[PDB]
Amino acid sequence: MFHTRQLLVFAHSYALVTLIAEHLADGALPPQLLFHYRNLVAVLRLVT
Amino acid sequence: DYEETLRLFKTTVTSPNYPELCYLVDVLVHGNVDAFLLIRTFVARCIVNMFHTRQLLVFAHSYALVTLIAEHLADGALPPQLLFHYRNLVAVLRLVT
Repeated sequence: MFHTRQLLVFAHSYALVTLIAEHLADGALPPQLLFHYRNLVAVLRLVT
Repeated sequence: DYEETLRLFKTTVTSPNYPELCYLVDVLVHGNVDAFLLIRTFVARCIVNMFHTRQLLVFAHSYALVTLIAEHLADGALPPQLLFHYRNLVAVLRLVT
């Protein structure tokens, strides 16, 4: 979906974003797509 | 100007996916030069693989490994970009002192 529609998917839920950041980080995704979810987590920590 | 190396240092150190193998190799080398030299090629392969598939430096958590990589891993088999990040780390250590 990032390559065809140009959007990061599963963003609508906290659980999918957090699980993608945590468990899809040992490979699996290209680094940029991973970094987007890690950045969403970092935004939440920043707000804290 | 060492702020790009320090941005990569920040991302590496604060990243939650930092590989567990680095702590093991850190405790297994514990500052020995000859231990690092015996593990040398393994270390370079880990650095390249984690820079390209993750996006973070490797062994940057520990002073000993950073210094050993800066000094002994400067022949080659490590691309000059990674090597210069490690050089800039030791140069920041030298600047502060």
